[PDB]
Amino acid sequence: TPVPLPNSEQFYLENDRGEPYLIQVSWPLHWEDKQTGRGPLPIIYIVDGNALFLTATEAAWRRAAASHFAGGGIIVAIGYPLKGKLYDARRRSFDLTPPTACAPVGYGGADVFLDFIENSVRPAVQARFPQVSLAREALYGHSYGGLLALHALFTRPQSFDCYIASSPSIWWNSLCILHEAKAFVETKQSPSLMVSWGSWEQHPPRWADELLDHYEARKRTAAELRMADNALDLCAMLHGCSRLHALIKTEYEGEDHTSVMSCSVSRGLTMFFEDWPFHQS
Amino acid sequence: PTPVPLPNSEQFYLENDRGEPYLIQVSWPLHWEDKQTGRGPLPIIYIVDGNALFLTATEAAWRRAAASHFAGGGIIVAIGYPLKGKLYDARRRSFDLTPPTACAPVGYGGADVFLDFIENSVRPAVQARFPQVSLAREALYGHSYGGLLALHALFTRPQSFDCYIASSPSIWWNSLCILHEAKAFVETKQSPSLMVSWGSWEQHPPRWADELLDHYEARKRTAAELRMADNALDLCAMLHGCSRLHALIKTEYEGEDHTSVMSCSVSRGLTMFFEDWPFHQS
Repeated sequence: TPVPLPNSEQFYLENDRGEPYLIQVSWPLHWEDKQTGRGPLPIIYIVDGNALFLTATEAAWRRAAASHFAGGGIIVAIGYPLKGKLYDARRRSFDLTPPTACAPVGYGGADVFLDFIENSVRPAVQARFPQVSLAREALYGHSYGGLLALHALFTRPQSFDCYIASSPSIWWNSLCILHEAKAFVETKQSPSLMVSWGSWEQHPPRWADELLDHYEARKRTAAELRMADNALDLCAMLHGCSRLHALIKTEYEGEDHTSVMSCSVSRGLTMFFEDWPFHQS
Repeated sequence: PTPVPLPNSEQFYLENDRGEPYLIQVSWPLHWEDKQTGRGPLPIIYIVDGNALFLTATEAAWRRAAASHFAGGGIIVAIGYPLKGKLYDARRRSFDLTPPTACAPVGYGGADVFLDFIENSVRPAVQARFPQVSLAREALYGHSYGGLLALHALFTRPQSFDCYIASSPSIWWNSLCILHEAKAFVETKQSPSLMVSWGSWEQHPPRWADELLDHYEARKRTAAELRMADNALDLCAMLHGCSRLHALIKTEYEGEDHTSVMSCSVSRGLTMFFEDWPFHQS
């Protein structure tokens, strides 16, 4: 017998270009149905939805037993029609990267995707919960998704209340995203930003029985991606900025680029659902 | 809109030697066409309070497919209860996860019944669903009372599993009665491994925004009584250097509370068991 998923649903939406998206939604587990939810609730939108929906859903459900639980929120995972894999490399390359003059073909569709989230996904989800009003909205993404979250903050800060950038791919075009950050701070209720990374991303330890050639290759890749220091450079630029209410930065000790996803999505939704508004930075 | 399916997974029901029902949820690597793709040795992790952790363990295992240290993954087995609208069965787990003692209240002390169920019913049942798969090694994961179960299994039946993963173990329970078993374990004469973890906010919780001082002091008092970090550190100290334990990995997760640490500990537990085995001698 297959495993049923309670208090959740999925449906397909097409963007204005006719490209399909899998929208997966879940809500607090104790609810008899969607209509039992009344009043203001927070909502989190998670890009690369197929990779993270289940963990976000279940982590949110685990909060019901926690002392600091406030009522929870709605999880929305924005993904792709997939079988046997968690990512759509072609689709996400366009959807999650900002437009640049030097970007290769199939990149630079972040604003098209952000428009799709605001104009199609958000109303579609709102229509599933007519009694519920949206108290606040968070955008979560990891890697290229984290780059998207930062791009959204710097170019359309009013779009979401909270931006959660897990291990953001600042390396993809550091000149681009850091120029956008510089333009953001130098320009005249502010949103909040959570930035995180794993401590093994830039400084990976050697595995047991790992050959030296293989390890030096991993170390060189890690140095080029520069995950921790690019994130710290960005957070330094944003320090003392009036256009940001709070900036929370977190290095997860002992986590790599993949493993940190469990930590960051769980803490991201938990803090957004239970610790809002954040303390002023 | 439709219900959300879970691919490369299944569930079935088994009952213990007392006729009590259990929900067994199983998942396998996402790229597999189905269960028959797997051949040769695979690691397997058994997760108690299965309803609360199956999806996170499943998806975290699937996320490893993109990681550099991926080595084919393994099988996730969540051992839970027939439940609707909640993740825990407080009454059932109170019996199943606590060890027998003379002064334990009614409804506690059924850990050995449950461990027998896992070894004699769950393990063969899972082995039957993957006939071509050899079980290379087996881990037992549990959180809170589940962590107490994992420690009890190590101390009284160390041969049962290769790895024991005790997430925020309730060592405090019944006047620290697990410490008698730990003492008996070290003093008597391939050794298994132990992973112990806890969140840094468990014993030392920070104050919430808009929380009254009286409410916060009550939380600090409860935290001081449970003594999560120091009881775990006290236990690890007596176990370190023991000949009957191959490795002892201890982890304090900074900024995690008793609930939030579950995401971290289950994810790291399965990942290390699947990818970093054998552990270094500790």
